[PDB]
Amino acid sequence: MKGPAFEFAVAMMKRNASTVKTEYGEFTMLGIYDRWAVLPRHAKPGPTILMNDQEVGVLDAKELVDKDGTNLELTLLKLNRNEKFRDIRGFLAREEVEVNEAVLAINTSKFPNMYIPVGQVTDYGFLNLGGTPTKRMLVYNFPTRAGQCGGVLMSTGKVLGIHVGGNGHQGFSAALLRHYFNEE
Amino acid sequence: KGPAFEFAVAMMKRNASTVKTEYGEFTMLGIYDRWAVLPRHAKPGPTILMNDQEVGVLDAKELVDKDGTNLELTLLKLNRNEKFRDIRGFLAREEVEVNEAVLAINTSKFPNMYIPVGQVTDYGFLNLGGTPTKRMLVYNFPTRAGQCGGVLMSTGKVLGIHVGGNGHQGFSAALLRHYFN
Ligand SMILES: *[C@@H](CC(=O)OCC)[C@H](C[C@@H]1CCNC1=O)NC(=O)[C@@H](CC(=O)[C@@H](NC(=O)c1cc(C)on1)C(C)C)Cc1ccc(F)cc1
Ligand SMILES: *[C@@H](CC(=O)OCC)[C@H](C[C@@H]1CCNC1=O)NC(=O)[C@@H](CC(=O)[C@@H](NC(=O)c1cc(C)on1)C(C)C)Cc1ccc(F)cc1
Ligand SMILES: [Cl-]
Ligand SMILES: [Mg+2]
Ligand SMILES: [Mg+2]
Repeated sequence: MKGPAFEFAVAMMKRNASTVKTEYGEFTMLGIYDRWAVLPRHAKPGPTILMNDQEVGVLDAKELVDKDGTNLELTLLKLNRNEKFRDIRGFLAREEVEVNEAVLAINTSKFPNMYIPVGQVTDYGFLNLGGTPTKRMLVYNFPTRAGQCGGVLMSTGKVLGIHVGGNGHQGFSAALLRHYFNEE
Repeated sequence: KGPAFEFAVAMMKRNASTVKTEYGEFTMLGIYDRWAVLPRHAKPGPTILMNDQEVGVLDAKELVDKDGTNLELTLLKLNRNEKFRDIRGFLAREEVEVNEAVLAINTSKFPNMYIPVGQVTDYGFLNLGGTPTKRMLVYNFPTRAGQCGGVLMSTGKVLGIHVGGNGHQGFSAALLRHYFN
């Protein structure tokens, strides 16, 4: 609900977010640093994506799992483009973030530049999501809709995670942690 | 953009509802007492569905200027016991222009969504949906069906109500203080 959180969110989406289509559907994508970006794992990007209606090559993809192989529901993508993202790694936490007030930001054809005050975010942990055991889920209560996956969950100076699932009035993000961007 | 969003979220929580008529689903802003506003195109009947509940309409006034020109707003007096928080002090005497506005929507398609639409210009006259219409405010963003009744706001100001557009251009009817007496 906070002004500064929305101010932060809008600036973040303007600088680093895009609309991406894969063979599996349309998503919000967040650039992280250099040419590295993130999508929900179920976006299932191939060797070419559509980024703001433009064909972009994918040079590497990394589907994130924990040390025991459990799904984290995020895929990191290295893009064949010459433009670089603003390095936003400093806005990513070392561990799953909780906040009193978060904003979920969506950038797709269905929801072009929409911001939703989702209220409190709780570190929920384990969830069987779409039939897949998944960890490091953040939960929040708002009226969820199809097409919001990839939405960026934020608060002032904080990128918490990426929207990946939900049902009815409950939404879940995969926590977006800083160490995910280290080879190890 | 921050202060505009903060003002907008509080306004919607307190004064906005979702309304269904034969002509679709709308965001509806309550103004004071039992008086609310809808786009004229909503064409409310003697009853409306407000947050999924049947609510009687006691009076409906389709606003026109002194020469009968469409303003694209209908004021409705609702048969409800609850009074709206009085927000008339946030309404200007004339059409407002700002560098940064937020458009706020609350429907089943767009439940509690806020859009940074940037600059708002007093465009004036427009032939909208075939009807000559005045006091149009214009802003540039990717417009969508189901956003009518959306509340256009800036820091400490309610500017207008979304009534139309096409492609990447949206229009609000200016919400002027004198409309409410
Ligand atoms: C986003 C995907 C999308 O629409 O992109 C365009 C192709 C979508 C968002 C949810 C739909 C309804 N509300 C949402 O927030 N995500 C999905 O559809 C994932 C699957 C789910 O969310 C399931 N939900 C649950 O399992 C669930 C469990 C609980 C307690 O709450 N929800 C569906 C039954 C809706 C996609 C997905 C994610 C991860 C996977 F391993 C497989 C599939
Ligand atoms: C909201 C009402 C609704 O029922 O949802 C759509 C079915 C809707 C919003 C616009 C739809 C697309 N973009 C929008 O912002 N409003 C309308 O559909 C009105 C009609 C229009 O907006 C027309 N647009 C124009 O005439 C126009 C002209 C210019 C320069 O830019 N746009 C349509 C061609 C989209 C409803 C309306 C208003 C007044 C009337 F007299 C009749 C109908
Ligand atoms: Cl009545
Ligand atoms: Mg193909
Ligand atoms: Mg400007």
